[PDB]
Amino acid sequence: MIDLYFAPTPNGHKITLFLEEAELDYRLIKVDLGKGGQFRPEFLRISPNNKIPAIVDHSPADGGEPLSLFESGAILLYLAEKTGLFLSHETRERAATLQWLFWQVGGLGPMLGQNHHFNHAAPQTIPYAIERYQVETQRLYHVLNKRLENSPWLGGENYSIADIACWPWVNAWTRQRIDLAMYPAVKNWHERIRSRPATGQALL
Amino acid sequence: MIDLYFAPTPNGHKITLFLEEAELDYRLIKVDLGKGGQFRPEFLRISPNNKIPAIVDHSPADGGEPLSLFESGAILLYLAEKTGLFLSHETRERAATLQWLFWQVGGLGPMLGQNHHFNHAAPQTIPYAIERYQVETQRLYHVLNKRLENSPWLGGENYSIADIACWPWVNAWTRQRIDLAMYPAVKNWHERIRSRPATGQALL
Ligand SMILES: N[C@@H](CCC(=O)N[C@@H](CSSC[C@H](NC(=O)CC[C@H](N)C(=O)O)C(=O)NCC(=O)O)C(=O)NCC(=O)O)C(=O)O
Ligand SMILES: N[C@@H](CCC(=O)N[C@@H](CSSC[C@H](NC(=O)CC[C@H](N)C(=O)O)C(=O)NCC(=O)O)C(=O)NCC(=O)O)C(=O)O
Repeated sequence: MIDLYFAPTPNGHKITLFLEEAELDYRLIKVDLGKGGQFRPEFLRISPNNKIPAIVDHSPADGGEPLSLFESGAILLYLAEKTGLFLSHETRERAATLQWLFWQVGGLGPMLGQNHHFNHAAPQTIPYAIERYQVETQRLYHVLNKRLENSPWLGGENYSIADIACWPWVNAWTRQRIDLAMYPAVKNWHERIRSRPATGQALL
Repeated sequence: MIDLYFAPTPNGHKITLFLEEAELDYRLIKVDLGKGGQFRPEFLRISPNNKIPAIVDHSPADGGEPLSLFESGAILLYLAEKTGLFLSHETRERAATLQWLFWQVGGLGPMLGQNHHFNHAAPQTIPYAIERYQVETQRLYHVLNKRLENSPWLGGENYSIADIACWPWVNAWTRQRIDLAMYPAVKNWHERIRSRPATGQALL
């Protein structure tokens, strides 16, 4: 049993995707981010960076006490290692997978997040910053599409944690002033993953 | 032999640190970022996201053709896996290490980078954005210090790729309008890693 500390967000949805895909037992423990749930001391012990997602794995493979982890990327990696699923053990495909996973974590998510912030959250309008993060979103979707033109999935021939990590951010394209049709390979990969049974399950 | 595609930056320095620490043969292939080196087509084949660092590993453990990787985090992980060094194989320490590695890649580096951008690069002064990234830098150094108060290294008792990934960003504190003395645990960890022989070697 995995407890997932969760708010309905792209980053939270990365973990429900994986959990449904891997067929792992879990429950959702809602964290209320508008009401400062993420600063509750006993959450900060689970997740010191004050963010969701975080998990508590009640059955760690060493059979010890529960294990807490934060950071969507490290949760996906830890769960891919634990299950043997959605991350290859072959050196080249594994490396390519990890590369795009770190790419999503360092680039896609931080930059689209700044985009969501300046366009849908900031008190006052900051044209330099809106332009700066809009151009970067486009570059990021161009990088994403470039790869998906050459490979069916980001790591090679198999669906992996790299695709799982990006999908919920692409799925918020409507909030990013992105026309998904400008990136046909992204558009197809997006619909392909939308129609996977586990994604369906996570979206209920 | 590892070729490292490199510019003198925090992100580039993560890889020289590791390489010196692991005692791996490598050469530096300078990429000129002010002159658009990162858009040269044969670099973009190595590193499609148009960034350094990237490596070409000429002796991959499978004995195949050279293997290219981009993203500092995936390079460190790939090299830690390949060498068996600076990332634990014990489940809990490994997970804690990876957590802080992803934390650096998703938070520390993107946010300090935005900080360096608005304070030392942007054409015009954007007070909302300068304030936004300055507060976030402080929060990030507070998270970093909080951890280093409770553990000697970010992953547990051993120096690891989590520390290697953060160190060059902390080492640019003078560019961030950060008083390192406000974060004593960070200050000590910083000097401790400055004085390691391999860091010394990488700084020549
Ligand atoms: N690197 C972490 C990021 C986790 C994260 O961003 N969590 C958010 C909710 S996801 S929803 C997306 C999230 N935005 C936000 O959290 C909005 C509030 C924020 N402080 C702001 O002003 O931008 C974002 O932009 N993320 C960028 C990224 O994924 O790298 C959170 O718990 N926030 C609590 C808080 O901020 O107090 C991961 O992958 O787990
Ligand atoms: N996530 C990647 C980031 C790699 C990266 O940022 N590389 C930089 C040089 S490191 S030096 C630090 C880097 N800044 C820059 O590259 C400055 C130029 C930039 N386009 C801007 O306007 O901010 C930065 O802020 N990084 C944030 C982070 O680490 O997440 C690069 O090659 N830039 C070429 C280009 O931009 O065309 C990784 O970990 O490898």
